[PDB]
Amino acid sequence: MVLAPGASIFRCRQCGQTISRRDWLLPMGGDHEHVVFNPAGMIFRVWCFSLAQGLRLIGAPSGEFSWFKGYDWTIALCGQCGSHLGWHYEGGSQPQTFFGLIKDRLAEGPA
Ligand SMILES: O=C1CC[C@H](N2C(=O)c3ccccc3C2=O)C(=O)N1
Ligand SMILES: [Zn+2]
Repeated sequence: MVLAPGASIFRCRQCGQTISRRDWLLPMGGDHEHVVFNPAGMIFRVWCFSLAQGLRLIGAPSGEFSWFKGYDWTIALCGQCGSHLGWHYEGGSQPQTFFGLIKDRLAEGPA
């Protein structure tokens, strides 16, 4: 508990949409940060969150190339501007669901 925290809320870097909160960071496999690459070779510093808002989840889930064993993913866009912010994971265990958001696509700031 601190007065006037500046590192409280994550917003979409491109538009400001409210997306998540530092309090909702989730240490999957012991770390909230997972460094991964996709089939196109892009490297992502993914932060895992229990909860997020302000996104639009696109399509139906897929297990293909999943970075997290037992989870299927859907692309998560900023619901306001369409920026690709990460993925929603579902279908797994403990937790059943979570979000993996691309750290450098978010801005962190006060509540
Ligand atoms: O857990 C995941 C999320 C989806 C992510 N992914 C991508 O970022 C991607 C880009 C191009 C073609 C196919 C994929 C893909 O499966 C990926 O590689 N693993
Ligand atoms: Zn946005």
